[PDB]
Amino acid sequence: NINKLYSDIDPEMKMDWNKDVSRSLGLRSIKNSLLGIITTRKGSRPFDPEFGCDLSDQLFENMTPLTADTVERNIESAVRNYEPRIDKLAVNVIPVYDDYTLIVEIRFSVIDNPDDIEQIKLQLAS
Amino acid sequence: NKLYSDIDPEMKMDWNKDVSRSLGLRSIKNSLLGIITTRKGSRPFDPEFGCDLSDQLFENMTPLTADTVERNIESAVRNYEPRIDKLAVNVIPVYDDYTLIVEIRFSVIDNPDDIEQIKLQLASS
Repeated sequence: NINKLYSDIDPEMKMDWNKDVSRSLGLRSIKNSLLGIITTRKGSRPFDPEFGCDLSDQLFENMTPLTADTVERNIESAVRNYEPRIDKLAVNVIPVYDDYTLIVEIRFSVIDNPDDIEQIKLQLAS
Repeated sequence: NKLYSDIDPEMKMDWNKDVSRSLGLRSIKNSLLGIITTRKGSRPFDPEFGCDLSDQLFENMTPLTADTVERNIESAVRNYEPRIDKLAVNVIPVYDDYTLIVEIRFSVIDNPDDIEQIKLQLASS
């Protein structure tokens, strides 16, 4: 019926088959959370008018060498406010003037594994 | 005047933990809304992200739609919000509007006793 498993004595032979699954699920949910934070217009969500980022169309139509830094601070504060699972955080915005776009490069670490640097890279328009 | 209660480990208090828990709950509810209102397959970096809530789903609404949507939402939440412990999704159809009442009761991993909830209306595009 069943071949019995000798688990009466089992110290260092302990296995955890959920480590990589729960860690990689955590990372996936964090990246999707980041995308939702960045792509939601701040003030558009009535249950939380503070949620999201301020990325108006004038910010893309009138691009200056300060746009990158202001968008960097905006995104950084939004992520600190709405994704507490991120430990180390660094946002770099590249203004692509010829097509009026912004490259958002987010390098971060997860609270559980603050050593590994994960990264996402998006391109925003209007 | 001496308030040395923090000296004993049993009498140790941190009055900022409830604040951090509140901020975490707000971020969880916002993540939930993101998951519920994103069409599954529409996100290129993760085609598994979101829910199956289509114009066909809202237009061809039957008394089985509720259970279908409850299961779909439960699966999306289990797959994309691991901070949620206990989870119950109750969907009530509004046929004359082609809309859905979605109630989500859940607990947070850090303290699984307290039951939180959101309640939202969903419609087609």
